[PDB]
Amino acid sequence: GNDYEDRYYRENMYRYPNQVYYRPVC
Repeated sequence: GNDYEDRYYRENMYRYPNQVYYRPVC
């Protein structure tokens, strides 16, 4: 719907190989 939710989520790439999260995020 909204490009913020859309981009919110498209940000799921941050959910992907998150630059350190090695995925766990901690």
